[PDB]
Amino acid sequence: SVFSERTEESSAVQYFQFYGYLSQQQNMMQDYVRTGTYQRAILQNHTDFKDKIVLDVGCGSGILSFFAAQAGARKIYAVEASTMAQHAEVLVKSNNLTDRIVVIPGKVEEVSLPEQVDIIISEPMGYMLFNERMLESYLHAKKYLKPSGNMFPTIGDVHLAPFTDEQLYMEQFTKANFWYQPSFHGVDLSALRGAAVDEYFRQPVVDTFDIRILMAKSVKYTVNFLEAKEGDLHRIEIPFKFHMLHSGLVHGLAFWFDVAFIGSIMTVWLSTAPTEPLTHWYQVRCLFQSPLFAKAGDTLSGTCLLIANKRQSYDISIVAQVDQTGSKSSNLLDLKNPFFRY
Amino acid sequence: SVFSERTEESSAVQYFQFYGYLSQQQNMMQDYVRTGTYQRAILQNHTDFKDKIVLDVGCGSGILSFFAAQAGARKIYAVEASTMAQHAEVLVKSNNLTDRIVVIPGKVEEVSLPEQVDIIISEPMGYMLFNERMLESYLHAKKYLKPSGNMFPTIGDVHLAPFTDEQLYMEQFTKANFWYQPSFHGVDLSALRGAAVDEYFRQPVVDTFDIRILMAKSVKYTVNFLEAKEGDLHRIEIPFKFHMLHSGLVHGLAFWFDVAFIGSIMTVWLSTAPTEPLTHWYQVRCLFQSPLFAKAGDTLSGTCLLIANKRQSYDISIVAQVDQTGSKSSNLLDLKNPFFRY
Ligand SMILES: Nc1ncnc2c1ncn2[C@@H]1O[C@H](CN(CCCNc2ccccn2)CC[C@H](N)C(=O)O)[C@@H](O)[C@H]1O
Ligand SMILES: Nc1ncnc2c1ncn2[C@@H]1O[C@H](CN(CCCNc2ccccn2)CC[C@H](N)C(=O)O)[C@@H](O)[C@H]1O
Repeated sequence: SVFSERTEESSAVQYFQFYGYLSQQQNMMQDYVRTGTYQRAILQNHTDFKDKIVLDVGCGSGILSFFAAQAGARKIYAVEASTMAQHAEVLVKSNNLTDRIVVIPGKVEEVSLPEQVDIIISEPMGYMLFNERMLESYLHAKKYLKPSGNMFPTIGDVHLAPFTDEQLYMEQFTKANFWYQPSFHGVDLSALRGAAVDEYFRQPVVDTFDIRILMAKSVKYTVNFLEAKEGDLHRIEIPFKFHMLHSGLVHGLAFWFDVAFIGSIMTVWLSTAPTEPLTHWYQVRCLFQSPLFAKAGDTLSGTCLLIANKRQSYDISIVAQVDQTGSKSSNLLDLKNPFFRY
Repeated sequence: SVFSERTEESSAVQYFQFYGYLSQQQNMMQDYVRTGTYQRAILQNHTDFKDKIVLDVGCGSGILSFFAAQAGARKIYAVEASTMAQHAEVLVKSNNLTDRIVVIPGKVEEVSLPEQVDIIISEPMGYMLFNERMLESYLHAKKYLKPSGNMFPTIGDVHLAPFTDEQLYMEQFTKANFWYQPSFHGVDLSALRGAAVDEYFRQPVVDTFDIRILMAKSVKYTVNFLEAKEGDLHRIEIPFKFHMLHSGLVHGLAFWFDVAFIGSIMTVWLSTAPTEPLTHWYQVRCLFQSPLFAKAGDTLSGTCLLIANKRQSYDISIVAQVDQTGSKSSNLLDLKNPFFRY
């Protein structure tokens, strides 16, 4: 299938094993912004579910299918590839909804559905939106979507902005400088310093931060899920031109995302911005190995390039430049191995 | 080879991926009990290394080979299966030891050595000693050992003791009681509470504790690495009869280990006991499903049976009983998926 065609088997095993655990499900359900926002988007747009056929892609514990049933769906097919599917079936029986919610075990790329659906619901967003590469499964599920069917979420906005954070930079730099040691128990480690710094600087930093560290207004990059094809997510190129509002050192770029549920009654937004209550997606910063100095009024321009890999993640290229001085920075980051600083 | 026949390939991929990172190596090197004890055991037994042939099994960064070089080894073969081997080679060159230390990439079960060795060194201990199943690679490397050759470490002692920890025991039900809710956003979750409880009790708990919670002297189970076969580790049966030193409720068993480097000059001990400074092995606790009351002077008897699996770990089966009252408890735990509580 398309899933095994883009996924190393060891990565898939670890991934689905991880999501089979009830403790993980408990952790995600306790993100109240996330669960309450999903419920609000589905229930306040009840007309998009009343007597309709719905597909829930990666239903996990099944919570979104319960929301869809509460809003009046006639039938919901809930597709889930991990052993969580078994737990989801247990809940469907204990809540007396077997006439409404049909759990289908398997990958959405591999299963067979009996009919086309009026609406697709899912929670396919990983860190930085794109990590885990579940957006591609979500878009693949459009083969089951009737013409003029809807998607929940409907669109995704990624935000990027340059930041300054000397304490974060020094934390990572001093960790790497352990390898500057010429006599660690009598041994010279310093030939590996460059390797160690590379290793540490490829790790995107998952945590939250004050918005005072941002040095420019965010640039926005939009994926419309009603219109994107899976192959659009293999290579994601985000050009950027920042107009610097503060002078100082740019230590890297900060990423967050909002998704929008564009319903017939209202549009509901779920935001992981640092100006909004905290979610289990936090925010993500990519550090430059060498920061760039900039003056207020300067322009920081460049490209953020995401290349999908077979470990369900992305290789990140950030190339950036201060136009007024020609100072340049090039960075390669490994989204699969984040540093959870929370 | 022997390694691929006892190991699912998906597990081996994750294992070697994990040890490929410089940050893990750094974390291990910063454990001063571990590094300083290995150095001291090798250097203080210099006549066991002077002009000798040494094999280093799972050399990682190379640090123990450098210790063997400090002590005067004529030739050191350093075998390493992860990408860490490439960093090890860089260190061998930058420390001017290319004529004495030969890095061999690959699994010790698969590579070829050019000659027999006088002494084997390694750090094959995982949590509870046996986790990761690296001791079997250690023992397998005795195919390369000369008659009357030595092993460093030479012996391993696993210790078991019963403990009381009412807060730890209760934490499991408090976590699982998140599911005991009839209307989580409209959904009755209660039918999964039992499953959640079962899930939390299969997890051994990796952390430290005050020694006041131990209710008896430890029972010791010894593996003599000079005389053990690989097959001795496939099924590890540890009988116990504890003589209770304190009265109270027994919540489970606590595990730690010591190893001994028995050299010609002296024996050096590396201990992970809770009475000793803390190491990155911490300690391990396995809960009983039901606590057992015991009075001081009673005997708590039973068996801890460790069964090797293909995930490089062990299924742990614990049966215990208070002899004077007939009260019985068991548990079954999966050592590959511990809960890091520290
Ligand atoms: N090809 C596929 N076919 C079928 N099923 C798939 C496929 N791929 C993945 N799955 C499942 O989709 C579930 C993913 N979860 C979302 C995880 C969100 N990730 C985050 C969140 C915050 C921070 C970081 N990461 C769904 C949530 C669900 N609505 C619920 O409420 O539980 C997991 O069960 C996965 O196994
Ligand atoms: N069949 C095999 N063939 C070849 N190589 C193998 C095989 N199997 C494993 N390896 C390597 O052995 C290394 C293991 N490390 C020890 C790490 C375990 N320590 C802990 C501590 C706490 C909790 C868990 N674990 C050696 C450290 C070395 N002395 C140094 O100085 O770094 C890793 O590089 C492994 O890839």
